[PDB]
Amino acid sequence: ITGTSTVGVGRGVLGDQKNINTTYSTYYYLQDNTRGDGIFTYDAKYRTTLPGSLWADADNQFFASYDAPAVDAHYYAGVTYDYYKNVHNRLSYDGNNAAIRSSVHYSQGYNNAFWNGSEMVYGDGDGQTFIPLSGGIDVVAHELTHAVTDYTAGLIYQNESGAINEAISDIFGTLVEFYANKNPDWEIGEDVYTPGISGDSLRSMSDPAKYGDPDHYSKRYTGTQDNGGVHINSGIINKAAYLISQGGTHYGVSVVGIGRDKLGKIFYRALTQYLTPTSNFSQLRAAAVQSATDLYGSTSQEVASVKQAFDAVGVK
Ligand SMILES: [Ca+2]
Ligand SMILES: [Ca+2]
Ligand SMILES: [Ca+2]
Ligand SMILES: [Cl-]
Ligand SMILES: [Cl-]
Ligand SMILES: [Cl-]
Ligand SMILES: [Cl-]
Ligand SMILES: [Cl-]
Ligand SMILES: [Cl-]
Ligand SMILES: [Cl-]
Ligand SMILES: [Cl-]
Ligand SMILES: [Zn+2]
Repeated sequence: ITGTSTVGVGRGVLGDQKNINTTYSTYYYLQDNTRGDGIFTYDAKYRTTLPGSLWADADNQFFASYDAPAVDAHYYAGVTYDYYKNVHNRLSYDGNNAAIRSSVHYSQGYNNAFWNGSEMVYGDGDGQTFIPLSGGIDVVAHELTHAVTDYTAGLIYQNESGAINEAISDIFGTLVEFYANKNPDWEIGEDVYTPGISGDSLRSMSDPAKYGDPDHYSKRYTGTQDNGGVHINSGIINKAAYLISQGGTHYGVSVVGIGRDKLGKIFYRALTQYLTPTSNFSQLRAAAVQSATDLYGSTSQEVASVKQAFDAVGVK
């Protein structure tokens, strides 16, 4: 909507207060004009029609329970936009400042979130498995990263290419979480998963096998569930990424960590310059070796650690 740029205040799903960029024209809208062509957050109103209504508010204060998921979808989209722009000089998902749209209150008791090819969509959870899924900066960033992958590598959502697609989303979800720096970790979805159980999460990057995901190529899933296991076999790549950043010895193979920034640079470069729609894990390893060679040189520690991390997870 055409209007003037304002600044509202609200509370997110985890009860924290934050400022949101809004747009005023009779009502105050969840339209952030300060980032690219805009960040727009919508109310799906417990239905499944998308995007639903551009979120409107009478007074620019967003402290109602109903408001909280919209607040976090809006705010965390902004944080993720800032990560891509400040850290990787990428302007929105398409690199040309595309508008970023999100819908909250999607369906009733919907325990999930997704990128639908055009926008982010967030369930409220049923209240036991999940609370509103936009509550998780790692979740928001995971979903927006699917948009980045769409416009870049274009990794097909099935089998190895699909597990790469997933891992990139978990990788950058986590690196966004670290960038925002509120109790960040190498787990996925902890802020919104199982409110009655502490310390669990949906997936683990540091130890995928904690939730039954493989941490070695030998353990890859080859059935048909989950599009050939895209959220399962992502464990192999997430563990490689974790190793590259943090270091560690995994089935006897020792990896010297090179830190998060370098992880991010290497996988961003691979994503945007070397991966293709049909890339497999072996192709990821080479892309990641080339990206590191490009950035740090053939004989660098960074290249050596990329290779160690892929050896450790059984990917040659
Ligand atoms: Ca209000
Ligand atoms: Ca996390
Ligand atoms: Ca929990
Ligand atoms: Cl919050
Ligand atoms: Cl997903
Ligand atoms: Cl934050
Ligand atoms: Cl398990
Ligand atoms: Cl399934
Ligand atoms: Cl650390
Ligand atoms: Cl770092
Ligand atoms: Cl190699
Ligand atoms: Zn995903």
